[PDB]
Amino acid sequence: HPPRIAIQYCTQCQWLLRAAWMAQELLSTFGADLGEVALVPGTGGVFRIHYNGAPLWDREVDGGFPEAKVLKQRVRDHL
Amino acid sequence: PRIAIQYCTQCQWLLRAAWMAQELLSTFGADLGEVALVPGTGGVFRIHYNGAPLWDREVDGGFPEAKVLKQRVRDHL
Amino acid sequence: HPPRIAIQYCTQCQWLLRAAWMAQELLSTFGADLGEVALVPGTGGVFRIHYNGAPLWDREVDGGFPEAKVLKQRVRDHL
Amino acid sequence: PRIAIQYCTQCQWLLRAAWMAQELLSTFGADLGEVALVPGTGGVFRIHYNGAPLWDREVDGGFPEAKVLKQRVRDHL
Repeated sequence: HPPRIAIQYCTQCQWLLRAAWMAQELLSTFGADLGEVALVPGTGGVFRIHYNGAPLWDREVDGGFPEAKVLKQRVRDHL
Repeated sequence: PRIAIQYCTQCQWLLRAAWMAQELLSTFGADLGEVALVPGTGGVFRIHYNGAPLWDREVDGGFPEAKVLKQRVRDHL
Repeated sequence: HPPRIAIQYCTQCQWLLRAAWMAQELLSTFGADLGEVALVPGTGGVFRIHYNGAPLWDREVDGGFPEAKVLKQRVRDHL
Repeated sequence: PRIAIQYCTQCQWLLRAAWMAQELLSTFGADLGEVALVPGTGGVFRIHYNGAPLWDREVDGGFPEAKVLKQRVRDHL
């Protein structure tokens, strides 16, 4: 089963742009190796990325937002 | 409510797929559960609303205008 | 001199997303054959695309917005 | 006010360049004259504000955070 990557972002914070950018960085790099990348509207200060439910990134844990380079490496780890 | 956009990967339709995804999320925001970008094969470009068909290059022909896409989604909320 | 493509869009209409999408479609297709693609904030109902100042597209003339396929062909005409 | 973002074409940095462009235009809107996406060569990623340097991978190191980019632009308005 190809992996489902989910990017949950705070809607009111206007983090849609950065979420959509990262989604494209992953899909342009991994292409069909990924089942999909979902952009999921979320609440206050939220910004999390999961790989089949497994934690990949969370602003609350890693702090701030992921650099494209790091995000790609972390997904590579799981893929 | 899950919106899914399946696009032909080799056709480099990711760009237009992610554009549409943002047009929907920026417009409907949290009224949408999510918008999934789903890599696909040759000439594919489909959009589903909870599994229901909203757009298909083969049926509707071509690609949707942001205005049309928004209206169809709005019609299903 | 590489060509300057300018995309002027109505700011309050929220047409930035479509302008930025088209800019990427052109730069991903023509790459360095283009000097640049500028996103230019504009006023009410405006959406125009120029190629070195020359008209390429204008909502007021062509009506509506350009399909990626058409925009690419029109730029190809000039390039 | 002209903001220019020059990026390495072959590095496929167009995506991050266009992302930043939108972050600036969606934030500052008409206060900006324009944001130009300028194809470049090997490892280049520079951002100028009317010719003045705002960012350079070689100087600042890496790529800017949306928050940092917005602050520097804000500082020059």
